[PDB]
Amino acid sequence: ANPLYQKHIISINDLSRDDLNLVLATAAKLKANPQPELLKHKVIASCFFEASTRTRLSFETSMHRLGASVVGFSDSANTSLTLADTISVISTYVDAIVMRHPQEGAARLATEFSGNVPVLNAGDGSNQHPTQTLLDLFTIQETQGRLDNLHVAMVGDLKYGRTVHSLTQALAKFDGNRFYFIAPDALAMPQYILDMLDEKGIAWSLHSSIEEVMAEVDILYMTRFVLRASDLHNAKANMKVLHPLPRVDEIATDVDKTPHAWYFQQAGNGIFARQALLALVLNRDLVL
Amino acid sequence: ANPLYQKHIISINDLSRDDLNLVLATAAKLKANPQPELLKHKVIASCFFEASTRTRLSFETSMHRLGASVVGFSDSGKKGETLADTISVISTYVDAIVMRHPQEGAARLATEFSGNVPVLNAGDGSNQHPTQTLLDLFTIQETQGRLDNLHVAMVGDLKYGRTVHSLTQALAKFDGNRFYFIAPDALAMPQYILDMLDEKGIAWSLHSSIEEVMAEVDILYMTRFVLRASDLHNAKANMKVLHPLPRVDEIATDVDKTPHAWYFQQAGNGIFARQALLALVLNRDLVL
Amino acid sequence: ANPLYQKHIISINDLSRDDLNLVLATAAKLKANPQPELLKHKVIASCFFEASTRTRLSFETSMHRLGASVVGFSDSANTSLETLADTISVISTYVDAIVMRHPQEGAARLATEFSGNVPVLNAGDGSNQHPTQTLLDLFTIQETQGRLDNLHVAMVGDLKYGRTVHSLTQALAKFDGNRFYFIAPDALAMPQYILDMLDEKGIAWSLHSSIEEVMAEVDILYMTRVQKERLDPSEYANVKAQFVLRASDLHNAKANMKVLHPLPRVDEIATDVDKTPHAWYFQQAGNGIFARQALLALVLNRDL
Ligand SMILES: [Ca+2]
Ligand SMILES: [Ca+2]
Repeated sequence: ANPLYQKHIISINDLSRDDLNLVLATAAKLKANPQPELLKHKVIASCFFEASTRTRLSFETSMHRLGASVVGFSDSANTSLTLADTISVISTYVDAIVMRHPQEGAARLATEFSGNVPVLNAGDGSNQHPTQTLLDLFTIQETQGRLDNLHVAMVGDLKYGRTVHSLTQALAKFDGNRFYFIAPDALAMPQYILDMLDEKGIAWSLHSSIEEVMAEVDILYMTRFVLRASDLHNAKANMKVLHPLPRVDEIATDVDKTPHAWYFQQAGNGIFARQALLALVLNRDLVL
Repeated sequence: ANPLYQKHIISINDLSRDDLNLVLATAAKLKANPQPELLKHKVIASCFFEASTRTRLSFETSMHRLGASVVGFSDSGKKGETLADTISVISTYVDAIVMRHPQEGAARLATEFSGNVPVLNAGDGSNQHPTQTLLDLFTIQETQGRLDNLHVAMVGDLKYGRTVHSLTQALAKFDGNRFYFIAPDALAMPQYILDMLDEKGIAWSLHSSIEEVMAEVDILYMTRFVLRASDLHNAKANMKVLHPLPRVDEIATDVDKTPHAWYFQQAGNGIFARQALLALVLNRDLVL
Repeated sequence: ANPLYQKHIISINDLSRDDLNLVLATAAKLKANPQPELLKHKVIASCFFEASTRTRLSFETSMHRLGASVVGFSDSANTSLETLADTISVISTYVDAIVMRHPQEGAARLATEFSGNVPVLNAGDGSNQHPTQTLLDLFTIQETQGRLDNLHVAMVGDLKYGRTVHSLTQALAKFDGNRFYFIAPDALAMPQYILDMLDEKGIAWSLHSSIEEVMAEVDILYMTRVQKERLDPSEYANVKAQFVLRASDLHNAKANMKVLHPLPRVDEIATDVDKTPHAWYFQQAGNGIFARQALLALVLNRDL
């Protein structure tokens, strides 16, 4: 019944504003009221071809919080592993496949072999990572009370930073958002993103420092240009500092103590996002 | 209690028809009518000393489909001395041990130290592999409606291929079967096998191509002679192509599309053959 | 009372006699009547940053025995792991409890600083603390000896690097009038600090050259493996077990005597002992399930 029922979740680009809204709403609903037996008789494959601990643990916890069983591998390194044949087989054992693969396009390729077994992409090479964007959006909505009319600053390697690409694209599905791109000249936000914004009549601008935008942003999204506690003197009371993680020198730990730090809470939201995705995909009926 | 109750399952040869048939009927029961809570209070150890991804995923899923909890390792029992001790310890924890060990003899040894805890061999070296044979037989039974009076063709490396040996051996336990061996001269089916067929009056014959017998075959069991869709033009409506997997080049993808292609379905049957053993070993009587 | 509710379990030093008792009593309870759903609906993280198969399987079985769900890693090499601090900061937002084993000493402690309201249970911290081992050892002694006071306990083997005996000894000393016998290589002797601790408490101890010399007097024979991987190069000679227990040594053993070994064992315990009534190292390992269950239950369940 639900629009996401039995669908593959490969790219954030396949999710419409409505779809995003749907997942986000579900997520909050589940966060409000758990459904420990929602996926009681399901077995889900957690196929981590390339290890990604946080994501895997997040995803598996979500499974368990819905009542599902889990089988899988956390890395291929030590396994006995065509990807195609691998998928055709696993597809005969499980109700859904969550897969993270080292090669971009893998997830998409898997959908051609899973039969009608949904494939949820948990990281495709660098490329696409739908649940990361979802939990990012969820966090913004939650903290911000909305996904429209926000001032959003993205700091770091914007050239290669794909979570930033995906999140920009997703936020751009909403209305009245204003972007600030803070990157070194050599690692700038790609034209293609800029063009897309222009296509939607979305305002964006470039900056050489966070200082420049601090006072105006609601969301400060960091990527590996360094953020220290003192940098927030003039932050907005509602401003939140996000980071898909992990971090490094990029965000000083003295930031962790500030009310702006929200990267761990952000991470904690992957549970609700993942749970929402799983529930909609595997369940016909809605999350009353 | 069923005849397999609390029994070790090391080699299919330990099994008798009353057993295979039991296992087979049970696997069919579960296939139709799942018992999600059959092994609810059991904890099973999944001990893959050497990675066997498909088998382990298959087995754990089986465990879950029955409601058992799972503990274990995917890859690693190098020495008989420490191995015995490992088994000794583990067996104070779980209800059953599912093990795959690369050193032939290892599974039998474990039984010496497991106390009252049943040991199920998931792959002993590159030799004993009871569950593989059971899943093959079940697949044949399931698709052919019987195990007797069948025309079976075995193709590939019939020399160093233990699965074929066992399958042939098992199949020989039934009546009216006729075999076709298609192997390169250097990889021919072993004389001893031939002799046992002889002992029972079972008719067999060697062929240079699949094409020559295609019209007679009920079961086409492939190992590794490239099988292609074109080869099947004259196949019997009921004919199924089987392959224990993995496959490399021996079966062309175009076959995959054909109705005869059953290696994926065969792999899926692994879930039911394995559930059936787990169930028979750990549950007194699963009323059918 | 459950003074253990939501408490971090980092060290045995942190646990009082009442605490120990509470833990052992619960274990006995659980053993008698398991509570297969006591922890249904909890998700526990099994983080073996340092692989430890037997200990890991024990802990996890315990979890399942209570109906909890488990997530985790068997070793850090098969992971993508970023600070431990950030790691715990993240995981603690998903799970109800974190069971951790780590190569560095004080790692578990540090985890407590970042876990928020999530209890951290130490399954091995460098060459430091290993609380549940000590718990299962105590439970084993108490079950077979019917008590934890006024016992004659021998500890044999690598006493220099044997943290489990250092720990077991501290715990035992929390009980009344235990008597210890230390049988170790000249070079892998029990540390001064433990000795000074015993003196302090007026607890008697003595050094021995053999197991035979104490066989007749002991209730518990606690065997250890040489900590090969911790041995200094001026200690390389001490690699081979200096003391081997063989079945023939049991001839004058007290009837109630039990041979324990935290495992795994190298040469120190010959196989012929395994079939004697004195061999109790496998039973001991089995009791790891009850003790681990007990600790989880207390930490995660308000009421006993
Ligand atoms: Ca709006
Ligand atoms: Ca705290």
